[PDB]
Amino acid sequence: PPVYKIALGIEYDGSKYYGWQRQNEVRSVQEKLEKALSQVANEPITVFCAGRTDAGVHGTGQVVHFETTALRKDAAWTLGVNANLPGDIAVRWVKTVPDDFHARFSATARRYRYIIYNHRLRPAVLSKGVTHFYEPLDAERMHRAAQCLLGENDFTSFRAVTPWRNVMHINVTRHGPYVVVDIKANAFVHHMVRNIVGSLMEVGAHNQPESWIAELLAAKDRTLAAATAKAEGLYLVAVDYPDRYDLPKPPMGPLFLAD
Amino acid sequence: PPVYKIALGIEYDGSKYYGWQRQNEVRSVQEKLEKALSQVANEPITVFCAGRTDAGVHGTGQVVHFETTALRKDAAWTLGVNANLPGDIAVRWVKTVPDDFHARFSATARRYRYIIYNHRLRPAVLSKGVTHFYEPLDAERMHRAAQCLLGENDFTSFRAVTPWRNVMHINVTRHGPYVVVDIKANAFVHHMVRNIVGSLMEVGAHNQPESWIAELLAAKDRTLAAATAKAEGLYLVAVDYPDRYDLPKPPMGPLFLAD
RNA sequence: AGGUGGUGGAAUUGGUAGACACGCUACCGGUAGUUACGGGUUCAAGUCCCGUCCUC
RNA sequence: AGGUGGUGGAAUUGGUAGACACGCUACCGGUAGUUACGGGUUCAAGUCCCGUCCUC
Ligand SMILES: [K+]
Ligand SMILES: [K+]
Ligand SMILES: [K+]
Ligand SMILES: [K+]
Repeated sequence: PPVYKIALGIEYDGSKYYGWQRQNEVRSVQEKLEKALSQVANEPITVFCAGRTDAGVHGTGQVVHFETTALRKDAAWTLGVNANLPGDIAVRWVKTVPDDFHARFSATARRYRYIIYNHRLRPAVLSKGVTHFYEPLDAERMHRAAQCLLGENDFTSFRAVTPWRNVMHINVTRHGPYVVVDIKANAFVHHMVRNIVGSLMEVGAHNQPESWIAELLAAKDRTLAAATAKAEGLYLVAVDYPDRYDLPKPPMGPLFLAD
Repeated sequence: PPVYKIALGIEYDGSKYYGWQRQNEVRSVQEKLEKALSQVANEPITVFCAGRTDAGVHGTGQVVHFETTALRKDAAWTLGVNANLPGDIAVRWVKTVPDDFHARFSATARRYRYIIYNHRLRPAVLSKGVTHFYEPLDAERMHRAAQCLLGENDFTSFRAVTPWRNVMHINVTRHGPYVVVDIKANAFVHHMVRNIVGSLMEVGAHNQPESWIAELLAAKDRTLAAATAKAEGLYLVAVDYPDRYDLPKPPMGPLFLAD
């Protein structure tokens, strides 16, 4: 028998499942995906995702892979799949990927995106999927201050307690009344991202200094900075890989929000 | 007793209710809004909305009004309300509006917005709320051809069978992989909007002539043009009013999608 | 000057209260389990008045 | 050349089938109610093969 390895770019609005990973009781993405996906090969399939993203967390670039003895025409895998998939999980693309690949492992670096309302007045354009902030923010600052964590420092101050991850780019802008964050750090420590935002969103609305970003970073402490950033607003928009593999990689959303 | 009239800009993701208007059995916006809203004055309230928008139809500018003998500090009306409101209905603003006002009636002209995916691959960034199209579209055209219904003609060709409504602006663009439509016609005939899109979306993917827009318009027939446009993708982003009244009017979404 | 779940610690500074972190018991990363009292005003009270009983 | 709910009329041209329109019975704008047959291949068949029985 020939086992075929193929990773696929899946896309999923969180909001309603309890995160990625399984565990007999409730319901997860993987659960959903695993099942459907495997139903289409009669050989019970198990997926290997590249970012065990948890509850109320969205993805639009999450990519997974797996092996099988079954064979398709790139269709069951694309069109097929999300057909047996609940309208909040989709496939985006597929690729006959070389055995030496790994999703979690071949991975080289990630990129998340944080969204936020600001009207002072909870949105209705779907709750779960944005988190809105009250008191008025300041982009110029948000981004202004954050832009220095790219150094590389001890993020031990943002790990919910190797605290040496490498940041490549920060970026905090206000496309509309929303403010949008994005980062492409080599790797990530627990939440972080999230504890970053809070501890950055704080600076946004003032209440804290502009320079303060460098304080707690250097300070090197979690039990100092701002509260972890809600949840319903994270967007894993794509994980970076090597070009040997050559994945298909399209617009990372989460919506019009251009790459 | 002094009855107070006040209209308020409400915002609502459709998707899950069965439209605006009530009727003992199921569940509607108005139902939701009516209730909550009225709970906050102990005088059973009835709303008067300015666009009885139906099932799976979104609003982000829908505005309603009503009268009451109760009195507030602009808070129960804003913050209060959507607190007693399900996360898919929000208030956006309120205004102590002059008795001579009317929501449906004082209205002068409307503006809808249509969204669409195009990946060939159903999105997961919430279904209900977008409708995605298969075969690849053409904005340059979409908008190119539509731009002539602003004349005013017999739309009797788009009324699901006075078929003389006045169009002020059409507009069909591709902010991202989405294509986005918007129109500000004085008034509207049954669906229309919707039957327009289909009969315009057709031109988008070809299958029909570029000039064809003027054909059926002049043709003056419904049982000729393309199928009515899905549903889960309409966005009543604001209704235009007179400046005597002076409403507060903020960004019309539906998201970052800038005014 | 105040008092919130097994603690710390918050509440668009009248609005689904317990966010966010944290601790031990289970159980195949989860899910379960282990607003001081009495009134009052208001459409609503952790937050506002009258009180009893606490507290550095 | 084909055959789909009370009809017309479609199905990312193997994928939750009945979209979109339309007709009469109720009932305080709604909600209810009034894939030709037998097999086969495939993980899946309105759509693909073998068939019976229809059809301009
Ligand atoms: K206040
Ligand atoms: K045991
Ligand atoms: K095909
Ligand atoms: K009767």
